[PDB]
Amino acid sequence: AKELRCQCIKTYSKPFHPKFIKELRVIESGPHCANTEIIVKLSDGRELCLDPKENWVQRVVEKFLKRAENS
Amino acid sequence: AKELRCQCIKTYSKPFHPKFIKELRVIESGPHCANTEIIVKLSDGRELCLDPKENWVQRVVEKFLKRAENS
Repeated sequence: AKELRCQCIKTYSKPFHPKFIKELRVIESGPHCANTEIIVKLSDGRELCLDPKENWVQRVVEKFLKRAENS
Repeated sequence: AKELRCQCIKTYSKPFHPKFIKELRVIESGPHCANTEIIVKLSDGRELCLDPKENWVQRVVEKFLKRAENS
């Protein structure tokens, strides 16, 4: 109608550990989103949506990279 | 038979600019891969596979994050 359709509207509100993260996803602002949404895939086979607006998200995510890079 | 099946075998060998990157993907070692494979999605609607083994990959990718975060 007049608004966009971001791939993820509601984000997560519970800090956790990359211990349950096997795949990370990131989608920059698009024709459906005027911002940034960091999507992720939990090993349990689930896909959640985090918000960079939270400091703990920048940490648990940075850790995933440090682990995926050290591997 | 005895080897694993990584999601991406052949990587890219041509440094480019995030200017053509709309979505980033990262999969840590799994039951199919004993390493790390940084997958990505070009705006043209294509999915390639980069290798962290290249320094330029760590740069064009770091830029994508700086842009997706600044947005």
